Amino acid sequence: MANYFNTLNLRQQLAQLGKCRFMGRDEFADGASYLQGKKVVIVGCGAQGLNQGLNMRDSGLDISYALRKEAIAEKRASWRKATENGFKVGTYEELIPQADLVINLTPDKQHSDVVRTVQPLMKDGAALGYSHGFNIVEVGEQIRKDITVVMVAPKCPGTEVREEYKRGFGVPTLIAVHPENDPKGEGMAIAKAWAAATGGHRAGVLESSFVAEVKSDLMGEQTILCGMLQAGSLLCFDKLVEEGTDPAYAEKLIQFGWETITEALKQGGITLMMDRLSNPAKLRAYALSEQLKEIMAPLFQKHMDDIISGEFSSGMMADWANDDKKLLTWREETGKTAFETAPQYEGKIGEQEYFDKGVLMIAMVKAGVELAFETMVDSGIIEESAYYESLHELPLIANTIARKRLYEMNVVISDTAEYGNYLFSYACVPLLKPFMAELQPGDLGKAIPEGAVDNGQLRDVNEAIRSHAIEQVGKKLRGYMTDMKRIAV
Amino acid sequence: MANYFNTLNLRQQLAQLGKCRFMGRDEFADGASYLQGKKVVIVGCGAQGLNQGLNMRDSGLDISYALRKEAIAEKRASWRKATENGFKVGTYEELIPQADLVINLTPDKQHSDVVRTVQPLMKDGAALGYSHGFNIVEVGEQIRKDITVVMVAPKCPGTEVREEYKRGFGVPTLIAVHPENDPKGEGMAIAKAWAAATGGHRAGVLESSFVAEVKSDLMGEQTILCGMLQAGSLLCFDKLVEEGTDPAYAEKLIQFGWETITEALKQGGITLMMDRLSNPAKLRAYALSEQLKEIMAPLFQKHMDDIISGEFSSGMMADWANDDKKLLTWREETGKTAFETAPQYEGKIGEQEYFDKGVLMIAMVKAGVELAFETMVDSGIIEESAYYESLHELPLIANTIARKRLYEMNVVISDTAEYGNYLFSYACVPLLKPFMAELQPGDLGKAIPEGAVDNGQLRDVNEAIRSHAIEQVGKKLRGYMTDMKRIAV
Amino acid sequence: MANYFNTLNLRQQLAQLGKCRFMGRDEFADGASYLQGKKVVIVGCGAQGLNQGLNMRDSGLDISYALRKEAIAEKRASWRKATENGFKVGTYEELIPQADLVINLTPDKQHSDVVRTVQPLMKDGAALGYSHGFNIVEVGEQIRKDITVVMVAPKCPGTEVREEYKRGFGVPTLIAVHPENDPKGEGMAIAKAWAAATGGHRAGVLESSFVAEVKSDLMGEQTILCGMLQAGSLLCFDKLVEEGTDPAYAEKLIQFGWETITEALKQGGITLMMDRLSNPAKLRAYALSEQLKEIMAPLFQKHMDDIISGEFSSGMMADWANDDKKLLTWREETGKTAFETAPQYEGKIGEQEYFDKGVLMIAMVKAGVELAFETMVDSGIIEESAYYESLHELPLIANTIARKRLYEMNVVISDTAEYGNYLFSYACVPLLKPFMAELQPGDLGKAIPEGAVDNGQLRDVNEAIRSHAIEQVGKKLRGYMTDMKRIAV
Amino acid sequence: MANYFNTLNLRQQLAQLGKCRFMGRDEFADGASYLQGKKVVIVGCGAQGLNQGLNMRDSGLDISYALRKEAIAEKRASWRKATENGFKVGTYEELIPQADLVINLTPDKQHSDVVRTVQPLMKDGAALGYSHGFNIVEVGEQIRKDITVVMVAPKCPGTEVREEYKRGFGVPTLIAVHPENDPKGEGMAIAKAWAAATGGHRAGVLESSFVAEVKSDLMGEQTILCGMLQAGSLLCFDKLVEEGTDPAYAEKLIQFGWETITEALKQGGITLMMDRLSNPAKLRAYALSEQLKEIMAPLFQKHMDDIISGEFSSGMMADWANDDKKLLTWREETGKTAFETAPQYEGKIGEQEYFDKGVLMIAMVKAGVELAFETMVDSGIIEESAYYESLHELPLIANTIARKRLYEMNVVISDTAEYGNYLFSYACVPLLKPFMAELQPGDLGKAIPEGAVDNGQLRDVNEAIRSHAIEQVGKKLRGYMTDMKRIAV
Ligand SMILES: NC(=O)C1=CN([C@@H]2O[C@H](COP(=O)(O)OP(=O)(O)OC[C@H]3O[C@@H](n4cnc5c(N)ncnc54)[C@H](OP(=O)(O)O)[C@@H]3O)[C@@H](O)[C@H]2O)C=CC1
Ligand SMILES: [Mg+2]
Ligand SMILES: [Mg+2]
Ligand SMILES: [Mg+2]
Ligand SMILES: [Mg+2]
Ligand SMILES: [Mg+2]
Ligand SMILES: [Mg+2]
Ligand SMILES: [Mg+2]
Ligand SMILES: [Mg+2]
Repeated sequence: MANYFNTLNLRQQLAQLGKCRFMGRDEFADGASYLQGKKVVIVGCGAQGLNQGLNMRDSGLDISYALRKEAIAEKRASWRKATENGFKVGTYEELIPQADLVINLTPDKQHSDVVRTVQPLMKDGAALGYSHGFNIVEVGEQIRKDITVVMVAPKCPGTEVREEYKRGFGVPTLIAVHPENDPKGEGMAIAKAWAAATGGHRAGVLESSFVAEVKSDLMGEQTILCGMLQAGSLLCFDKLVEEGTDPAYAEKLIQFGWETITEALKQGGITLMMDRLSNPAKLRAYALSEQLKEIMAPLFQKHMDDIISGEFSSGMMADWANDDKKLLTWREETGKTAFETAPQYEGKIGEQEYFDKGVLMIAMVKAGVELAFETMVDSGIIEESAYYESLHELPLIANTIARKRLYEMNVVISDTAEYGNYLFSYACVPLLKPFMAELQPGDLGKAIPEGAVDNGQLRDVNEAIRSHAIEQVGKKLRGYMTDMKRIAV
Repeated sequence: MANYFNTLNLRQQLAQLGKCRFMGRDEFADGASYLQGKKVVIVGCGAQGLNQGLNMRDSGLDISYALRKEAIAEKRASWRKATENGFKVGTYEELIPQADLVINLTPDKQHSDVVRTVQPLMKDGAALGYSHGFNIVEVGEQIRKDITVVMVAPKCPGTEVREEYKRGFGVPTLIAVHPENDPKGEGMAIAKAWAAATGGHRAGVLESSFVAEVKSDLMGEQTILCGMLQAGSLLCFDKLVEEGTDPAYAEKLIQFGWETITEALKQGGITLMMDRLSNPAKLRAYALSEQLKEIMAPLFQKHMDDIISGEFSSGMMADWANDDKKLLTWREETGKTAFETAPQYEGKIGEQEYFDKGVLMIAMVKAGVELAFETMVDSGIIEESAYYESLHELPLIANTIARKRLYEMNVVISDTAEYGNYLFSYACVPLLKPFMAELQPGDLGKAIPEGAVDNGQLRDVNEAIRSHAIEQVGKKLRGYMTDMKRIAV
Repeated sequence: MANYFNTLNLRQQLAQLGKCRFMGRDEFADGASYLQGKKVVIVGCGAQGLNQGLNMRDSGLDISYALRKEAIAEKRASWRKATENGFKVGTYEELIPQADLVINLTPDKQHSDVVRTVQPLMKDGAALGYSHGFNIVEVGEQIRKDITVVMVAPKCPGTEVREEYKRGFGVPTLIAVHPENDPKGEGMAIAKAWAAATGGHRAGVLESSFVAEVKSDLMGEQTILCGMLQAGSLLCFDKLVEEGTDPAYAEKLIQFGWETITEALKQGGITLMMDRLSNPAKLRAYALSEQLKEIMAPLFQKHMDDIISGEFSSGMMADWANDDKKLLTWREETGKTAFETAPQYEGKIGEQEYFDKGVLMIAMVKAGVELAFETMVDSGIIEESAYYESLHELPLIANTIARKRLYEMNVVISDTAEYGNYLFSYACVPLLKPFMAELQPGDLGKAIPEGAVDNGQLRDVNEAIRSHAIEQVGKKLRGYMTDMKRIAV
Repeated sequence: MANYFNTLNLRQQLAQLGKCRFMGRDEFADGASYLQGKKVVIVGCGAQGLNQGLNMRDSGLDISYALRKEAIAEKRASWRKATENGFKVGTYEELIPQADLVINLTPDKQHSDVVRTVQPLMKDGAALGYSHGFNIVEVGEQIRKDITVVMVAPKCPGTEVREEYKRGFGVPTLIAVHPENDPKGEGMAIAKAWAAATGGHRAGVLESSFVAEVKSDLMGEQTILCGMLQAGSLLCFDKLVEEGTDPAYAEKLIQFGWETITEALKQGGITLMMDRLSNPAKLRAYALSEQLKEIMAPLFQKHMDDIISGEFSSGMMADWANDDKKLLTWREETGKTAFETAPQYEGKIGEQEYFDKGVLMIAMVKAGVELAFETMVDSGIIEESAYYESLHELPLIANTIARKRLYEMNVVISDTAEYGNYLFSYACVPLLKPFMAELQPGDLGKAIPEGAVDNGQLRDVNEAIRSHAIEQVGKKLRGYMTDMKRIAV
């Protein structure tokens, strides 16, 4: 079971790495029709499985859920959810053999066990679907030649997928067809119909590839999404305490800061997030970010490089086979950090206060997101892909920390993201120690007084921020999506 | 002699009004060589005359000054300056008859008397140069058919055209050829060489026309440049005083405020000027500006329309023929004004304070500048011309007020600009009275406190500011010009 | 009843002349809804009236036809067509008083008589609709203040309007709202709904103005569409005969040539039409076109100028009031020309033969269409407008000539177009006499031998053709429309 | 010494492969001044060496030639040429030790022996220049760390770089700095001054890299430039003969056909080359080209992949070490070929006849050029590089065949290009056998008659031709270069 990406030569790798194309609304004229009157069987009934299923049934598709025998006998939540929503439910043996499309909506770490049990039961020329590409790409799962393999990957959790669909809208979605498995050349038609049936074509669909989705997803989560938020949380909390800030106040500042500042990010990219600062604070935030980018570039590059080479996934899967020893160890250490155990301040912290007292947090967001984006683009990944696996997802991850700290983040995300996070975090914390030691008053925990700044410098900083390539694609893609949302009224 | 613009039909008017083309560097490969070995004679040795002459001689041209006999006999400053700097000086009869190029650098109000005295002395196929097109366009001066008529109009005062040249640089420059007077088709060759001899091709040269230059200049100066600064100065000082501001402090606020805020405008357009405010102050300046634009639009449109139709210049020239009765009456009334007679505070007003306490002033600049620009573009004038006759020139006019108040502005500018100012200002002041009566705290004379603002609103305001056509063309032009500067130095 | 365009000042004229905006498909989300449950009454039941009505009824609107009392009593075709299609039919008195939208679909020359009879019967706040703007713009018809005046103008004859609608598609359409008559500000909503109900939003809708539609329509028909085709037909037929070509063969060459060559024009603009020639023939066609453009420019300019000034329509309406004396005289002379009376060749003329024997015809098409376009754009009209009133309409007019010669063209088109045609034709024929006298072998009636040409010249000619502004907007607009058609499948 | 490209990971490879930036004129403001007062020593006085040296001395640089002692003693042409032209000439020991810049202008196959002999003589911090990057990239030559390593690669033969310079012009030029050897960060300064001293900045200079230059050069030469011309020459001559064409006439058709059709390619890209055909012939060349591309794509991709992986150059260098056994065997077999031994017709073949009777040849140029370009761009090479190593260079290679057939091409080009050619050609010939067997009349050796073609099809073919990425970038680059020429002359 060799890593699939590694069986490809440079030209072949680039061809897939660079696959990303925001699709025309027109391209989905046939809607879900191609799948009408065919048997669609979802494996598992979890977050994505139930919610994609609800949407697809509403779109006219025949959906049923294949569960393990013991899931049915034990009345697992999956079986209860499926049956209470009036779906047909059965065993692999009763449902897989007739299925035209088998949709694998189980946790990624489990995909080998699932695919290997399900394939032999699938009829000739049936299609196998994934919502994430790790199994095909990193594991190198071999799919029987006559089977068509496709991906439809919503960029939101299942509940949002269902909710947006109900209100006549939907969620941005990525699609792909695995070229080793498109024997009848119907991959795209199946994927487009599946995507349309979940409502994706209402919000924007990107034609991509298993390889691009996987490589960019891993880079984003390891560096900016989880790695940086964890490293940043520990560094900043420790620094605040070390400089005399009340621990409970420091813990709340950090717990809710990322969420507050990334909400400006969600609304208008790095540009708006920086704009919420006073002018002198913006200039300082910009400079801190530049120093951060310079210090962290080799680390971000190492991560992209290991992701590309297969060294990342190979190393992690060795931990999987050794009972997640390293994961569990790092998770335990994480749960013992001062920030994770700190008491939480009780009084109010005003919205602007998170910005003004979090100059360094803003700079860490900017530096990490730009570095992740640049390093991906430098590795053959297209801007749009890099954007969706970095800046786009940041606010949601910030939300989890707000809910229940690093603990909540690390249980909400996949084992792959968690492991990825620790690998980065435990390198990045030591790395930034000298840097943290030289912070200046105003950098963290105290507002930098608004006031006069040099006209030229202000102009140059504003221009440097908004002209960053991630701000340009961001402004464009958010523009598309806003337009789509408006149309759906 | 009839207004020249009015002898043209719509198509012909449009062809002229819309002439404006930023010229390529390579169009000046010949430099000043077309004028080498030729006799260039400048009439009147004043601000433009001496300084353009200095540059042209340094560029290898043969430059002499033709003065009136009494100017020589009385040793006027013009005669002093020319002979001091080692130029040949003579009477019209001595120098004009052999002139290949006669450059008229006397005040615009005097052009008819100058042109009608110099024409009969000019040899066959000579050329007549202007640096402003009022005499040709509005007066309708008729120029002997064998004479070629061209314009080279630096966009900066004489002292600056000299010092930039000495620095190996130059000043943005407009050129034009009057199509009724180009019998050899050599107008453009003459104009380009004259412009290059002054150093304009080192900065940027625009191919324009007598008509576009005049109509846009008149509109910029009477609305945004002088009218709005005069109307705004009076309105704001009176309102500061009315609401309890110490008069001497109010007068300093207004006297130096325009210069301080437009320094930002100079460096980075309306964008940078607004960026200097706190976020809540910015949102409020933007709103005030929109209200202002709505209220002033009919007045601005009236001024453009009267400029287009010739009603403005005919009305003004009737005043010329009536011993400037209206001009002088308006000038006197301006001198008895509260702002013009107020004591001046000698104490300190910090740079940021002019922005923070001048929210309404900033809104007036934005509104006036945008409105003038829009109204011009709606009248067949190209963006670049509209930009150069409004936003570009505003910082210099603000500097005059900083020096010696409205008195200084009205004596520094031409009688045409001054009359235009009053005509506008005396209508705009009463027009805005209800508006001033409804100002809220923070609008003028007191800072609006920095703080939180809605994310979306801030994003949208920032986008609306920088996406304005005057901001887009301004960012482009300042770009070209900044690039050229780096080459030259 | 003063010409409306002439009551406007330059800025006001340009604002309307330049109104042209291909609209977003999204802008028509409400479809015909705004008119649902309102009373729509069409006046007349002719070509546009019946076919727009059929479409609008199918779209859910309440359509009825108001006829003159005697049209009903005499059982005119209008009454028969309306009733056989099951429409409600009545007198002005019975239908107008309750109408929410009265749609004037009578011949333009008749509009004063119609509007003046219908207005007094229209309730307060009702809307009056036109499909052509001549009445409002040139005649200056005054519409009661409370009435909303809008235009919806399909760019195809009624039958095509109905036919394209039936097959789920439609026809490119122009809309406008007369600013003197939009008291409730509902003009655009009414016009958009009317346009959508006829199917226009399926093919492309342009937001324009009465003034732009009228001025560009008149220029197109007078010069390239009818004027040039008539002048060209007479010049070429006479030249062929004069040089020995069999008259019957010459008459067929000319009768069917325009149609054949403009079919390439319809498919791919001037670019494709020229591409159908051999290389040497293309180079010659290009050169002839350049000479033509130079000879004809003053004439095309005169026509645009008279159209703009109101001199065209004023002069024509003086003929109207003098019983169309000049029209009838020119029409009679036209019917006596050699081409109009020539016998028609019986044998076959191959498709390529029309191209190869019609080098001069191709050059006349190119020169006339480019000149009409350039002259319109020079007069404040937007490219898209100029395109739709010139190149776009050429093939249809070529078709009429093919059917039944100049006679057919001049009876198919409005009296306004016919008069316009003669005014141009009778100037253009004499004008081109010297030019026709110097034609070379191959220019007309004989193929120019295919073969070698200079590489550079060929490149330059190809580039000069396809880079013409009319070829750029053409390629773009045909691209939009093709896309729209594809979507409608 | 290991292949340098292979020591890099994907990200690092991509950074190099994708380096290509057309440089601004202003980047060369300093001209050659960075090298003034320095000692420049060229090793080997051959085609590039003498001619670059002539330009550099004229540009004010201090140029001397370092020859082997035996070259001086034996009075080789190199020694003759240098002393004839008045240059200092010495041994390595005399000139190298004080050299600031040692420019290696010996044949690429000899670079290892040259570099390893010259390095030990070079003083500390000296610079080593190449004009092709094979030694650094593929051989992996290791250069003393204190030595700066740069490349200046004119895109034209030496005689042309000399004569363009004399004309005040120059030749498009690639520059690069090897990142493993830039200890003072002065590489770019050295490279830019050397390029300017040769006159490259007068035409156009691209900032590229050793890696991009090598990989693209190798790919262009073995597929389109030499391989395709050799495979095409043999295939076409044999098919002409097989089908009854007189052999001597067939050999002239092929010998001079490539040069004649690529003259059009030189002047205006594939666009102009296709335009020279009749419409029906054009449609057929286009179709043949598409079929060819489909058939050859795996072969082209194989060549790129082997070039990327190092398999090509390692395979070739094993042949170098085996006394060029494969090269010589392929060379000999090429000489016994029917085309190479055919008699030559002395009679006339008209220019247009090479196009008309060479439809297949034109299709082969189109297909090969596009395929090579596409395959390179798919491999991380930028369009501009891909353009300059294929289409740009094709006319010159065609000229060699016109002179003395495949014999002349294979002796004029390097051993690397020749070996690359054979490796490709001997696979492509048998590959295309079934294709040649199914040719239709008109495909080769006889004109396809001009005539009518479907309008839409012609439009679409013309669009597909000119919209190809190689045509778009080609039109842009030839534009820049044409503009620069006009300035210089
Ligand atoms: N034709 C075209 O290609 C296009 C035309 N248009 C516009 O559409 C409008 C209608 O044109 P079209 O359909 O050709 O018109 P028609 O010639 O087909 O109109 C026929 C109808 O108009 C009625 N009519 C004529 N004169 C009067 C009058 N004096 N009073 C009352 N009714 C009268 C006739 O009444 P009755 O039945 O009693 O005889 C008849 O019912 C025009 O403004 C035209 O410019 C717009 C786009 C394309
Ligand atoms: Mg992700
Ligand atoms: Mg993920
Ligand atoms: Mg001015
Ligand atoms: Mg002025
Ligand atoms: Mg028309
Ligand atoms: Mg018409
Ligand atoms: Mg090459
Ligand atoms: Mg080479």
